[PDB]
Amino acid sequence: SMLGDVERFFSKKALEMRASEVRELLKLVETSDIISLAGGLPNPKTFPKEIIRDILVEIMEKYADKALQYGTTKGFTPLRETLMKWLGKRYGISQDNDIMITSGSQQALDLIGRVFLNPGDIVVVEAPTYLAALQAFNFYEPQYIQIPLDDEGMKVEILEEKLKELKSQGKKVKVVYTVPTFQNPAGVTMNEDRRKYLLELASEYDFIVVEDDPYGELRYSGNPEKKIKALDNEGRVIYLGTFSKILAPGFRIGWMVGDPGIIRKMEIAKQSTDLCTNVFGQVVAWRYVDGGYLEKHIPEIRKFYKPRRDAMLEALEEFMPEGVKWTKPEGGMFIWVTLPDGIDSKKMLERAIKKGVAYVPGEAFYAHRDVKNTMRLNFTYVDEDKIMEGIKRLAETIKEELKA
Amino acid sequence: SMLGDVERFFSKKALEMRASEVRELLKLVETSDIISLAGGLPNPKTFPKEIIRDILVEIMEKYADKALQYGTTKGFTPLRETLMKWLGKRYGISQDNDIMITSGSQQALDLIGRVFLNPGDIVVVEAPTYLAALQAFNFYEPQYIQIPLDDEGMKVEILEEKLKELKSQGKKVKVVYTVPTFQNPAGVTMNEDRRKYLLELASEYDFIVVEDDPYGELRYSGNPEKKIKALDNEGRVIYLGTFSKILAPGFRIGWMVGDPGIIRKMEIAKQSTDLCTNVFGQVVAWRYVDGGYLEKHIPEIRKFYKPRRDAMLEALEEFMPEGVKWTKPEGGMFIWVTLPDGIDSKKMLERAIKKGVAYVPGEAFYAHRDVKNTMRLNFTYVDEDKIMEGIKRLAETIKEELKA
Ligand SMILES: Cc1ncc(COP(=O)(O)O)c(CN)c1O
Ligand SMILES: Cc1ncc(COP(=O)(O)O)c(CN)c1O
Ligand SMILES: Nc1ccccc1C(=O)C[C@H](N)C(=O)O
Ligand SMILES: Nc1ccccc1C(=O)C[C@H](N)C(=O)O
Ligand SMILES: O=C(O)c1cc(O)c2ccccc2n1
Ligand SMILES: O=C(O)c1cc(O)c2ccccc2n1
Repeated sequence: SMLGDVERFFSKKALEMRASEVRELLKLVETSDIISLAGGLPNPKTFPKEIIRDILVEIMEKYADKALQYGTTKGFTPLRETLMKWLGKRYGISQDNDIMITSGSQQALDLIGRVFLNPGDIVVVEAPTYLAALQAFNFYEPQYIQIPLDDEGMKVEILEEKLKELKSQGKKVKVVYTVPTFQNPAGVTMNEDRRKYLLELASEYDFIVVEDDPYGELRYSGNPEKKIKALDNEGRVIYLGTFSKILAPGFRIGWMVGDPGIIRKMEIAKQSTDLCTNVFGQVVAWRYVDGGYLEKHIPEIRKFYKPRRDAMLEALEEFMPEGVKWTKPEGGMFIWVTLPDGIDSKKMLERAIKKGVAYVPGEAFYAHRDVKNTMRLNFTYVDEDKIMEGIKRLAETIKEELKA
Repeated sequence: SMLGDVERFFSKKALEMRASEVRELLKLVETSDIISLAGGLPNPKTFPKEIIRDILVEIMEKYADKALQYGTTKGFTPLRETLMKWLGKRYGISQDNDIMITSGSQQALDLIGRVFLNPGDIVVVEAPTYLAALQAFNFYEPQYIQIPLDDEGMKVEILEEKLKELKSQGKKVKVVYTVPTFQNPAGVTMNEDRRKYLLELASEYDFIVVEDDPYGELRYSGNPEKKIKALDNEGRVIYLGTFSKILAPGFRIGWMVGDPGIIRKMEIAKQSTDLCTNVFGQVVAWRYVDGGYLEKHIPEIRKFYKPRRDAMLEALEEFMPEGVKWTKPEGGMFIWVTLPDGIDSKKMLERAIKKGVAYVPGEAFYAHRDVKNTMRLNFTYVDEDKIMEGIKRLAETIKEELKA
C-alpha cells in the first residue's frame, strides 16, 4: 500500500478479514489445464439465451423506463407478485408471507446476520454447510452449533439433544440455518419427518429457521420434497430462493419470503446497503417467470445436468478404492466425498493438483473447521469426458496418498 | 407479525432502525397529483435507450456467457480497465490506484463503513450531506463532526479549527466524507483552494478522504473542477462514482478507486455481502464506456437538464419573498433553499402539500439534525411547466407561513 501501515485505518472486523489460501490456489487452477471439480458454477449451456434475448427486446419495447429507473427497496412489484403466485402454486407456500427481492441469495444472508445477530448470538448450522453463509454470518460474530448430516440431511435428533444441553446452560439458539435440498456442499436432502420435526423444535425452543433453497428445481431423480416453508404454520421460516441456477447468476436477483414483520425490518436494513437490487435484472426475471419461460426451461436444465451427475457417480463407483464414500444426490450440483484412514484432503490437494485434478477441501465448510477428510466435487461445469478422467485422477491420487 | 413480539429476535442495530415519517409521506405524495420537487431521480428522457438497445444485442451476440455467468468479486476486468483509462484521461486520476466495481455507489458507502468504522470512530461530514451516506454509516455507530458549507462548498477552515479542538481532546478523525461537486443536497461545489487545503489537512492529521462524485459530468455552466482524487499524491482519497446519473440507475453499477491495500480489504468485505455486482449490467456499462457512447451522450444529458435548472432559478428569483435564499449550482440535480425568520421546513411541508407542492425538508441531511429552515428541491424529474408552477406554489406557501 502507498499509505504504509494501511491497517491503522481498518475496523476490528476488517482486521479479522482474510481470504484465503485454498480459494486463491483454486482461482489459479481454474485458469490452467487441470480438470477442476472445485467450482460452484452452473454450466452456461443451461442459460436460456434465446428466451433472454426475446425478453430484452420486449423490455426495450414496453418496459424501458421501469427497467432503467431506480426501483423501491422492497423490489419490483410485478416480480414480487409473480414469485408469490409461483411459490404458492408450485410449493404450497402461504400467501400470508411477504416477499423482498434481494441482490442474490447471498445478500439475503448478510441481511439475516444484520437483522438478527448480536455478537455471541447462537446460530445452528449443518456440518458441513454452505461456506459463504458462514462468511456472511461471521461479520456479526455469532457462536455456532454444528449439527451433522447423514444421507437424509440434518440429524435433527442431534439438534434436539444440543438444544436440551443449551437449555441446561441457560442459553438458547436464535436462528437455525438449513440448506435442506441437494445441499451445497453435501448433495443430500432433509427427509420429510425431519422437516416437520425441525418445525416442532422451532416452536418449542422459539427460534427462526432460515431455509436457503437455490437447487430445488434442479431435480434429476426421485420426487419433489415439501419445502420447510410449506410446512410453516407459525411464520418462523424465512425462505430464500434465487434465479442463479434456474435462469443465470449474472443478473444477481434473489428473493426472501417470510413473516411481514421480519420482511419490513429486512427492507429497512437493505435500504442503506444498496438502495435497490438492479431493477433491469428484476424486469428480466419478472418476464422469465410470468411469461411461462421458467416453467418450460426447468425440464431442459434437469435433462442437461442429470447425465453429468450420473457420469460422476459411475466413475466414483468404478475407480475409487475401498472405503472412500460419497453422497448420492437426487439433484443440485455437488457430490460430497469422505476419505478413509484419516487422510487430510486439504494437504492432499497438492498431490491431486500434481496429478491434474482439483476439488474443494471440505474443512472450510465446517463452522468449527474440525473435519479434515472431506471434499466437494462439482459435476455441472467441467466437460463430461473430463468428469470420468477427473474422477480417475482423483481416485489414483487417493490410492497414492493411502500408501506409506 | 405472526410471531407476536417479533422484536424479541432482532439485533441491537435492527432495533435502532426505523422508517422515516417524512420519507413515507413523500412516497405517497409521488403517487398523487401534487407537483413534487422532493425526488432524487434522474429523468428517463436522458436514458440513452437506442444505445442501450444496440449494446444488449451486441452482448447476446458476442458476450452472452460472460454477461450471464457469475463474475469475480472485484468486478468485470474490461469494465475496470476501461474505467481507469477513462478516469485517467478525463480527470487525471493516477493509474497507481486500484478499482473495484460496486452495486452502485451506495454499496460503496456501506463497504466504507464496514472496512474503516469501529463504534465511536469519528467521521467528518458536510452540513448538509447526502442523507443515505449518514444511513449507511450509522449502522457502524460513528460520532459525527459537521462542517458547514457556503457557496464554495465545505468551509475547510472550520474543519481545521475542529481538527485542532479534537487534537486538544486527544482525539482524531478517521474519515472525511465529501460530496464536493454539485452536492446532493446543496448543489454547491468545493473550490480548488479548498480541495488542496483538505488534502494538506488529510496529510497533517492522518485521515482518509472519501470523495463521492455522482454528478460531475452533469455540468451546465462554468468550467470543470479538479477531482480531489486527481490532486491526491498520498493515496489518501477513495473516489466513488456511479453510472446512475450518466447511463441509468437501473443497472446498479458503481466504482471505488483508491489505494490497492484499501481496495483489497474492500473486496474481501464485499465478497460475503453479494458475491459480485451483477455482471450483466457490468457488461453493458463496459460497452457503454469502451464503445465511446458515454462521451457522446454526456453533452445530451447536459443539454436536457440545463433549461430545467435555469427555469427553476428564474422562478425562485421572480416568486420567492424577501429573506429566502437558494444555492446556484453549476450542475447536478438539486437546488437548496434556506428560509428566513426561523421557519421550520419540516412543519411547513404540511402546508406546502395542501397547496399542491412537496420538497424534502433539509433536517435529515444534517448528522446532528440541528438545522430546520432548509429544503432540497429537484429540477431534473418533473416537467418544465410544473417547475414554474411548483416554485410559485412553494413561494405562496412561504408567504402564508410568514404570517402571523
Ligand atoms: C446454499 C447457497 N445459498 C446461497 C447461494 C448464493 O447464490 P446467489 O447469491 O447467486 O443467489 C449459493 C450459491 N448458488 C448457495 O449454494
Ligand atoms: C451523493 C450521492 N452518493 C451516492 C448516491 C447513490 O447512488 P448509486 O447507488 O445509484 O450509485 C447518490 C444518488 N445518486 C448520491 O446523491
Ligand atoms: N465458484 C463459485 C461461484 C459462485 C458461488 C459459489 C462458488 C463455489 O465455490 C461453491 C460454493 N458456492 C462455495 O461457497 O464454496
Ligand atoms: N435516503 C433518502 C430518503 C429520503 C429522501 C432523500 C434521501 C436521499 O438520500 C437523497 C436521494 N437522492 C433521494 O432520492 O431523495
Ligand atoms: O471461498 C472461500 O473463501 C474459501 C474456500 C475454500 O475452499 C477454503 C478452504 C480453506 C480455507 C478457506 C477457504 N476459503
Ligand atoms: O425528518 C425526517 O423525519 C426524515 C426526512 C427524510 O427525508 C428522511 C428520508 C429517509 C429516511 C428518513 C427520513 N427522515
